[PDB]
Amino acid sequence: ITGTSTVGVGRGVLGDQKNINTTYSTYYYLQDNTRGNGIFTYDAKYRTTLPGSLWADADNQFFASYDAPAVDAHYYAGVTYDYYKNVHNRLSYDGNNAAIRSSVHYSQGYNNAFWNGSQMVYGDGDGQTFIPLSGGIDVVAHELTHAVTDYTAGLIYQNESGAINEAISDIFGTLVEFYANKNPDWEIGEDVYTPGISGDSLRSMSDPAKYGDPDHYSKRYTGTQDNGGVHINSGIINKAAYLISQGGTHYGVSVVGIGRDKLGKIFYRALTQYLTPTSNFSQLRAAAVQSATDLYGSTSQEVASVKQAFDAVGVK
Ligand SMILES: [Ca+2]
Ligand SMILES: [Ca+2]
Ligand SMILES: [Ca+2]
Ligand SMILES: [Ca+2]
Ligand SMILES: [Zn+2]
Repeated sequence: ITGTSTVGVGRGVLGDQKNINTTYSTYYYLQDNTRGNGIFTYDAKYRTTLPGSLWADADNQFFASYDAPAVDAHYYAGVTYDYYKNVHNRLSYDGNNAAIRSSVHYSQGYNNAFWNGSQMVYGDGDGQTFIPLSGGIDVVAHELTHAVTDYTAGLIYQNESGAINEAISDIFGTLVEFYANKNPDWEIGEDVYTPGISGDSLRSMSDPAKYGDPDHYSKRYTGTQDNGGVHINSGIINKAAYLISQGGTHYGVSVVGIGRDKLGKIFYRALTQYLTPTSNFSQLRAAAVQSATDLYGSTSQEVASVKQAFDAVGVK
């Protein structure tokens, strides 16, 4: 909407106060004009028709319980935009400052979030498995990263390419979480998963097997559930990424860690220059090795560590 840029204040899903960029024209709308061609947050009003209505508020204060998922979807989309721009020189998901749209309060008791081809969509959860999913910065960045993938490598959402697609979203979700630097970790969704259980998460990158996800290619799922296991086999790539960054010895194979920033550079380059819609795990290894070679040189520690990490998870 046409209006003037304003700054509202509210509380997110976890009860934390934050400022949000809004737009005033009769109402205050969740429309942030400070980033690209805008970040827009919508109310789906417990229904499934998308996007719903652009979020309107009378007073620019967002402290109602109903407001909390919108506050976080809007704010964390901004953080994710900043990460891609500041760290990777990428302007929004398409590289040309496409408007970023999110809807919250999608459906009833909805234990998921997704990119629908055009926008992000967040359930409120059922209060048992999830609380509103936009409360997790890693979740928001995971979803926006699906848009980045779709505009770049275009990894098909099934089997190995789909597991890479998933891992890319978990990797960048985590890197954005570290970028914001509030309780960062290598777990996925911990802030919004199972409010009645402390210390758990939906997935772990550092130890995927703690939730039954494979941490080695020999343990990959080959059935048809979950689009051929895209949220399961992602553990193999998540583990490799964790090892590249943090190091470790895994099934007897030692990896020298090179840190988060270099992990991000290597995987961003692989995603945007080398991966294709049909890339499999072996092709990801080759793309990561080539990316590290481009950035750091063939004889570099970074290249050696990429090879060690893929060796450790059984991907040649
Ligand atoms: Ca208000
Ligand atoms: Ca965390
Ligand atoms: Ca996390
Ligand atoms: Ca929990
Ligand atoms: Zn995903």
